[PDB]
Amino acid sequence: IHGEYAAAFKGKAKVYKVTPSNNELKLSIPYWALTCDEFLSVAFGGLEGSGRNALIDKIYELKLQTLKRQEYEGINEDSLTVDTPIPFSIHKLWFDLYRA
Amino acid sequence: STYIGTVQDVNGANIRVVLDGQIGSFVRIPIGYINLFGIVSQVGAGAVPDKLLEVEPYGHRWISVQLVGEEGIKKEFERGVSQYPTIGDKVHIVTEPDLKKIYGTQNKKYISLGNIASVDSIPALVNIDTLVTRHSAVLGSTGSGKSTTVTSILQRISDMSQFPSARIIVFDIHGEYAAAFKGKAKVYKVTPSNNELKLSIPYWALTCDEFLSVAFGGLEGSGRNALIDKIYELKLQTLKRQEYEGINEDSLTVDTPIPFSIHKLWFDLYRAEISTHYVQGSHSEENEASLKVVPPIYMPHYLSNRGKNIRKPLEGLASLLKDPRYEFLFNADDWSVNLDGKTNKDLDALLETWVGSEESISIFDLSGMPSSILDTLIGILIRILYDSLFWSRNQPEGGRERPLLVVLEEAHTYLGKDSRGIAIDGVRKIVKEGRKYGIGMMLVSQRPSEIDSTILSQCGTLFALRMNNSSDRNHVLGAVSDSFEGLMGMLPTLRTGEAIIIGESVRLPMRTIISPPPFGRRPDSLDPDVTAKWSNNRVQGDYKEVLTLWRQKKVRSQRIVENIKRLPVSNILSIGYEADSMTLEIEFNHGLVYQYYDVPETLHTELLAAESHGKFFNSQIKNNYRFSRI
Ligand SMILES: Nc1ncnc2c1ncn2[C@@H]1O[C@H](COP(=O)(O)OP(=O)(O)OP(O)(O)=S)[C@@H](O)[C@H]1O
Repeated sequence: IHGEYAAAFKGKAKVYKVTPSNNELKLSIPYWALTCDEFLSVAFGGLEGSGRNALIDKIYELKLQTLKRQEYEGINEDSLTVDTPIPFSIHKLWFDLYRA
Repeated sequence: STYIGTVQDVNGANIRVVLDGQIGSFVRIPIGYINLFGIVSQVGAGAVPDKLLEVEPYGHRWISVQLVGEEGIKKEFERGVSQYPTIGDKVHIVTEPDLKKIYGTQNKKYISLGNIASVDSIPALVNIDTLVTRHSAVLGSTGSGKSTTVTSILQRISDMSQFPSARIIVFDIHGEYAAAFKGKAKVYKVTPSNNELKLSIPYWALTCDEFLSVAFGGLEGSGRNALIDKIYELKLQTLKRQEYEGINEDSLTVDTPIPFSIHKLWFDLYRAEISTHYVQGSHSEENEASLKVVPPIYMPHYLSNRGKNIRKPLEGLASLLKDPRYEFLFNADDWSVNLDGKTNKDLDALLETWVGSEESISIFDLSGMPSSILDTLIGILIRILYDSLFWSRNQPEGGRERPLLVVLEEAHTYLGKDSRGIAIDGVRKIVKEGRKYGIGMMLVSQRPSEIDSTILSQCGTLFALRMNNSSDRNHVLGAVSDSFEGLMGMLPTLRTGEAIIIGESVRLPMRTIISPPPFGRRPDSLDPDVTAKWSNNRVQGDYKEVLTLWRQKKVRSQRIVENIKRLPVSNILSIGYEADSMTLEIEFNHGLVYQYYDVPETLHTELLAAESHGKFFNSQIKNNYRFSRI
């Protein structure tokens, strides 16, 4: 967490971080690679009422819309649960829900 | 004639002797006709009396006599002494005949398990009825005998010639005991194998509380009562449709095991929570606008008025029915409950499989079990058996005419002084009341300090292996019914394997070396070997599959071969091969079966003619082809 090991391994490590460098890649944690409970906690800081209830309905819709629109082997409309890491657009979620 | 010293000053109990022998060794003191044996744990260095030391602080040749028992009139050796040693008595070393007779017995009830340290020729006899009635436990350091001793006990006690109708059960979390009993024991696991059944616990074999304590986390609202209400009609509805003997509507209790389909409840319960209502205020299901879980879509919101704030558990429960890790519970293959609630069988077969099998041992390896709900399940397994034997004590298959012996692995994580689970309450109940129902108890744990103080004390006999930490020793040393200052000062230095047996299951507490079981019959756990599995050179892994398995929640690839035959031959046992798909099947010891893919059969012929198995297989197959082990 202090980022004090990258100096030890000159060319034996693959150091990831926030600020990209000449040869050190940038740590990337795809936001759609998260389970439903964790995603709500990281972004919204914790919803309890209808908002927590409503968002999941929106997440379910989008991950359904992507599946009908693209092929993922094995997953169907019955085998799909909200925490299957299938990509969806956060921008569409915020924009549509907020615009409406 | 190793004369050491003779008594010269008797002051009631703290005798004194003037002089002219292992620590845990008895002593011989003949008095006229009766021989006195006991543990003189104080001799020499610590035995020198502080009072007289000022005269000669340079020697330690004093012994204080306080016996354990006396030899009868040519009959036997029994605890207590009718007289105490006096002036003129001389102490010798005990002899082999004395050891034979002191530990010897004419009673067939006892059983020989281990051997004494002095001369292994002596067999260590231990009661079997006390062992199964007065309860017991095994303690020791993580590097001590522990699991190697318990297997020896169960293997000796489970001998068919002497006990053709033994009946015991074992709980293992690492699955480390199956290998010791290759084909002598019924071993059930979650991930089934070729010769292993499914360790299945029908969820409807639970009381309302236990069921509410696994799939809901302890709902504490008005909605909680509704589930108890909701299950009641479902369990009531099944009673009307299918007739069961002995129970009617009047005496129905929500905690009685009557079959019900958990599928129906959620589909009915959740559906009534969200749905469009054609007529405002109409809660009937006919105003809304089954084989598969897929719920039909509905128009946007009115909302059904028959619902509550249990929306989160409902969506929480549905998830628990999806993942295959719980398939042992909610999708019991034969005990799968249909839509109408009628199952294929009843629990009698389940009990028959668990305990009614002709084999003595029953093993439930829980390694693959999720660790979050392990404790809850343990309480479930103890509870069900008791009510099976408590209501069948008079019947000829109960615990009175066929006593049980439940064995628990690493109990100390479930007998916490402040534990609030179901295992401790279930275990405590057996200890208090299982006595007269023929239900024993053996506990295994590497850290008794966490075990509840009350629960540990009532244990009959304790097998005390080596203990290093000073916290556990004192805790055990305080819960010993018949303990000796000569035998318990040695606990933290016992060599591996050997244990100490103390309690009411033996005439005397003795330090025995439990006999190791035959090689090839030992408790083994097949954990990955990093040193061997990292030493091999790199391979271009194909991570595209690792994602599909993770997404699909499966563990088997689509590229597996099932109907390939095998023929018997480092220690290669069996091998297959197929030119149709160039798939090679290989089998080694311990049931390990790989399948190396994309392999020409030219090597197959070479391997058969190589006649150099073990040293030649690794030459061109170990790290040269893609394999998906099975
Ligand atoms: N009678 C014995 N003679 C020689 N070695 C023994 C004997 N008993 C045990 N051992 C050795 O010491 C090891 C102790 O480890 P285990 O037998 O696996 O027991 P444990 O690990 O303490 O208990 P768990 O339930 O597996 S954590 C054994 O694997 C043996 O190598």
